[PDB]
Amino acid sequence: KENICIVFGGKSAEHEVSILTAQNVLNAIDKDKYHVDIIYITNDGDWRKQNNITAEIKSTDELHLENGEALEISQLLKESSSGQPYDAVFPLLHGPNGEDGTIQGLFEVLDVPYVGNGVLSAASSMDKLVMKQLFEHRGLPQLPYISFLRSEYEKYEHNILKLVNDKLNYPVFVKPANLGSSVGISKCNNEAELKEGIKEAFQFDRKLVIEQGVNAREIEVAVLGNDYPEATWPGEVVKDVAFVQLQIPADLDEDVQLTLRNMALEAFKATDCSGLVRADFFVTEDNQIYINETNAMPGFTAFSMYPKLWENMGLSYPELITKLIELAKERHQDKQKNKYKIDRS
Amino acid sequence: KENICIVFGGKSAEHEVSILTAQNVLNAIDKDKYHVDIIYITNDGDWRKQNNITAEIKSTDELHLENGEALEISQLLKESSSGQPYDAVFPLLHGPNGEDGTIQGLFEVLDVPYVGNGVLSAASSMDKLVMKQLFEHRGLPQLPYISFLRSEYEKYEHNILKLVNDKLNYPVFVKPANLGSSVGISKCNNEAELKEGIKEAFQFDRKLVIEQGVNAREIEVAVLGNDYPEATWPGEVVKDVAFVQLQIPADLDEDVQLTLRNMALEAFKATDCSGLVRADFFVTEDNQIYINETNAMPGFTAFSMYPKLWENMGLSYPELITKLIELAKERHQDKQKNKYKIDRSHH
Ligand SMILES: Nc1ncnc2c1ncn2[C@@H]1O[C@H](COP(=O)(O)OP(=O)(O)O)[C@@H](O)[C@H]1O
Ligand SMILES: Nc1ncnc2c1ncn2[C@@H]1O[C@H](COP(=O)(O)OP(=O)(O)O)[C@@H](O)[C@H]1O
Ligand SMILES: [Mg+2]
Repeated sequence: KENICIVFGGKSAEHEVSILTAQNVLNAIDKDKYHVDIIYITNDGDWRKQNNITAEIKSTDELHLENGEALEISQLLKESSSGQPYDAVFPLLHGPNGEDGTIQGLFEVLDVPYVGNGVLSAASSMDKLVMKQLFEHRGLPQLPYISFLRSEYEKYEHNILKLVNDKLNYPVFVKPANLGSSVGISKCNNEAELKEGIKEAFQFDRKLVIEQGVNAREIEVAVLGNDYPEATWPGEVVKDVAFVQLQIPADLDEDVQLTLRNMALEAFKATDCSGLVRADFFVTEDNQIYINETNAMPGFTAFSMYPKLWENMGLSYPELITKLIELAKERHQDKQKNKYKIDRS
Repeated sequence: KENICIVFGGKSAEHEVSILTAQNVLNAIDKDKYHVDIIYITNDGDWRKQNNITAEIKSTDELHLENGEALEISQLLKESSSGQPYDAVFPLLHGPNGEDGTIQGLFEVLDVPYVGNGVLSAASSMDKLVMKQLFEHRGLPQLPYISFLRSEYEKYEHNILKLVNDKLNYPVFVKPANLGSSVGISKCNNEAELKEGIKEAFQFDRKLVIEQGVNAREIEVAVLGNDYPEATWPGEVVKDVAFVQLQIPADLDEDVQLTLRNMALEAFKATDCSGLVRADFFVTEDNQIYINETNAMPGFTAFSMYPKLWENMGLSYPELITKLIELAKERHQDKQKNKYKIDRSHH
């Protein structure tokens, strides 16, 4: 029997999705094969541990949450309540406080084997600009964009707006580079607008992307692997306007589907991901494809896109979960073979 | 008065150099400005805290702590000897177990303010391939190079070897992407030597970079700041054979030295550094410039290049230290000041 720990919660108000996912994930683990502990991270940033989940979880009362063992962050986060080192820890708490990448650093320092993206790829995909430079270098098509720091806008305001207006068709989107799923995003149909959208954006962040806008369907691909990743067929959110229901496989040409699969595999490598990523694309009417973002820790509930896409290929939710754990162990072991092989030269 | 923590050691090859640097920093720090605590981390993850340093440490063996404050990592970083949170934690230690950016991660999670680069920047400057992609997008000159993963190498050996000849000129250097200033590196004068190098490196790493060897000088620039960084004049690492000794300022003509100062500033932004970076360049006898690498946590001894290049601009070692601490404060306060603003607006 193996030992697992699910870390969840977080400082965010994406807190409650984090609890739901924890629930789904716990109930899809075969307790006859896995010893599971969980750690909950409060809004205020405290860590609470509950030991040895063995029953099914029918609701949130059954989670102790804030009233677990007040846990000091320590060597012990490596130790399971069976008495044994954790074979894998599963962080289900999106892009924490500071940034994604941070908690993965905590685990690396503590030498705890964890599921998913490591530091570079989790950090790089929380940063919209770096992410875009890596996809460009990998050759992936993307909408036209411009970026700059606050300090650069403070002394080249005329130049920057000329650049926008010259290489970019309104409407454009202003996006803070370092926040996910959030604030400072504004549609700008003209320079007056643009100018205040940037002003708006810079109350929250030091770094912006300005992006040319399109009408597209949003299409998504799940990938799973370490060195030999595999990609799903794509799926989409079922709608008639780009201005919850899901279509898997997405309604698209056979070839557009292959292309998107391959792009997703290339996007995975561009960021040097481990475990998983979800690659999200914009696909226009005449099938022009643009990569929008990769997502290092995507929605992972029972009905989340990322799980449903693997269901399309006969990998059920529990098997997905087991597979992510084996990929976590594989990865931790190759690191230790290298950390050792290194030290002996 | 302000509360500071020096955290030094590691599990690393450079463990003693980390101790040496701790002594350097502890002695230049004005104990009439800062209360100072120290966290020793041995090559066993045996974190040890010692409070309130107010003495001018003579040997580097004083820094081999026999014991820590009993508490766990979390208690040791969230409170200073004085009881309030730290103004600034100064990591003088690489960050072992999957290398740099990790200990920063730790500090972010405990919400502790710290000196030097962030997660993304410390991680990027350790991945030579990602670093190189950011320098390229930014417009900086680089030596011809080819990168690939182990799996690409097992699928397509031939075609890559072909490319190496089609693009590079021997001798080439084979470099692992993710190991630090470490082995697995090699010059390779021919395809048989390249073949072995691929092999040697793949034992330590799953991703490599092959780069055109050059003949050039080793020329380094020191950068300091957050959003409004400044760069020093260059210095040269002086050696009759590349396979210690500094000339500050470097014997280079003026526009060249002007070009490198600005190139350092661009390198700092390509990787989105904070606090400091040391930009390393290759300059040919023909005054041809290529950036080799940036270094997020350069040597920081009293004799090291980075500190010395600041000395040349009139910023002494104690001031330099005081300045990295203030930068670490501004950057923490800035983050937190954005956090509250984000929380505030409810559309
Ligand atoms: N260039 C664009 N064209 C059309 N819609 C966009 C564009 N950029 C962003 N959006 C819309 O805003 C949403 C958020 O942008 P995205 O880049 O996905 O950032 P995040 O999802 O990290 O907040 C997207 O789902 C998309 O519909
Ligand atoms: N392409 C090259 N041509 C000539 N010399 C090189 C080349 N690449 C590396 N070297 C030498 O090897 C040394 C170490 O490698 P470097 O690229 O600086 O990374 P690191 O210090 O992380 O090992 C350098 O000090 C440099 O002088
Ligand atoms: Mg070097």
